[PDB]
Amino acid sequence: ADLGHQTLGSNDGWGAYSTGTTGGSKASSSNVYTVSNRNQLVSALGKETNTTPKIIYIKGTIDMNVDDNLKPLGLNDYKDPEYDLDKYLKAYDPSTWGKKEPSGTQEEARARSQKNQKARVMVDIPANTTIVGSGTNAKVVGGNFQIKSDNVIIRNIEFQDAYDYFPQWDPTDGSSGNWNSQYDNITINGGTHIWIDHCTFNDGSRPDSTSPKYYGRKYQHHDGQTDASNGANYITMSYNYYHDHDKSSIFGSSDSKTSDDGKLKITLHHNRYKNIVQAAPRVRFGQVHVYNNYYEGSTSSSSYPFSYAWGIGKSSKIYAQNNVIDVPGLSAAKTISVFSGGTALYDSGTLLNGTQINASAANGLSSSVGWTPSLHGSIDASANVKSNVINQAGAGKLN
Ligand SMILES: O=C(O)[C@H]1O[C@H](O[C@@H]2[C@H](O)[C@@H](O)[C@@H](O[C@@H]3[C@H](O)[C@@H](O)[C@@H](O[C@@H]4[C@H](O)[C@@H](O)[C@@H](O[C@@H]5[C@H](O)[C@@H](O)[C@@H](O)O[C@@H]5C(=O)O)O[C@@H]4C(=O)O)O[C@@H]3C(=O)O)O[C@@H]2C(=O)O)[C@H](O)[C@@H](O)[C@H]1O
Ligand SMILES: [Ca+2]
Ligand SMILES: [Ca+2]
Ligand SMILES: [Ca+2]
Repeated sequence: ADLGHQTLGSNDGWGAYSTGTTGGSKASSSNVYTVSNRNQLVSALGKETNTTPKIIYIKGTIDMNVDDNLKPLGLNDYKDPEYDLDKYLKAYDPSTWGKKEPSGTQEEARARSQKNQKARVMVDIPANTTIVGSGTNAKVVGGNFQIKSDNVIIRNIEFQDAYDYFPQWDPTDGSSGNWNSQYDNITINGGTHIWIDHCTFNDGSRPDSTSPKYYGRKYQHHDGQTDASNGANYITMSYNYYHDHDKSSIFGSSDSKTSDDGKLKITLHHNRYKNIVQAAPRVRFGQVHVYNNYYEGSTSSSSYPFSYAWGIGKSSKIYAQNNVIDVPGLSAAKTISVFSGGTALYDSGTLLNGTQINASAANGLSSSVGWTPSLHGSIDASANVKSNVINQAGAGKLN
């Protein structure tokens, strides 16, 4: 079968659980589409009631920041008439405004401006859908795919620059505040039975290094690459190339969403993470199998300096096997970041800078997470992970 008609293997990670992940493999002939712009993509997907099996082939580059006639849209196109960047900044400057939450005219106009862009860039994927890139050059630019449904396959696409024109100031976000944006490349919002495979996620032409600092903080236009939230469950992400990006993969969005417990069952294998700052993945609550991934970066880099790989968040149950980390000067302990509520981590075969380490013991964590994965393919020796992943991960490695 071609990539359009293939299904996730019956042993291939948490996505193969119960009914599994077939996407739109069983689609009838009038439910197979080829799309090369925003209009065609949106016609193809249709609405949430469009649940028959379907296959969607992406041909070339699809820019999501366009109008109904496909003309490029920008800041002034989305801008609420009452929004102004100068006046937003004057309004909420810590010096005069303090640490209270931004409110009043500018923030309200910013929130309306954001919903204007959102309406173009953000798109829901209906149940029983396969979306695959044709050839080696399928791209989605500015786009944020959202999956709230069941049974979706996404393969062989380069996702670039999920860029928010209206970042929000949060003075209470960390010790000196932060700017936060809304668009991921893919948001799995209560979505189930999902396979994301042979995709590439990057920040395109607008990396964070082209953004100014306001209030001494990076004016952050980006959010996640592949985030999972609100009871997302039964997901495999395999052979993806994540590079040149700050916050990659946040699984479980809130310490309060105790309902995520027993959910966020996600399998990450054979993914490349180059020049990613943090959260690869950051986990709350979930049984996440992380194996045969390769991480590479620099703590002293000028655009995307390495902070951590695995986030041990509240009640997280990460089971890590034979992952390879290449960050010069990094200690065994600093491969991960431990958050309150985080007490446990299984890891075996972890290689840091060519040396075998125990990341869990290095951090004083419990070595058992109360589960062992049964659904997985072959496990590479740590000694072959770097080669296998570099050669195989990302868009345009198949076609
Ligand atoms: O309005 C809607 O349409 C949506 O509403 C619901 O959504 C909200 C929100 O709108 C979504 O963007 C998303 O956001 C998540 C968090 O609420 C948000 O704070 C953020 O979080 C991460 C991380 O979880 C958090 O701890 C923190 O990180 C610190 C620090 O800020 C960083 O700078 C760094 O030092 O790391 C730290 C750390 O790791 O702890 O901020 C992080 C960040 O991304 O900046 O982003 C989350 C996310 O993107 O998923 O979901 C929210 C939610 O309530 O679930 C609704 O759920 C949704 O369906 C829409 O309708
Ligand atoms: Ca934040
Ligand atoms: Ca976020
Ligand atoms: Ca997100």
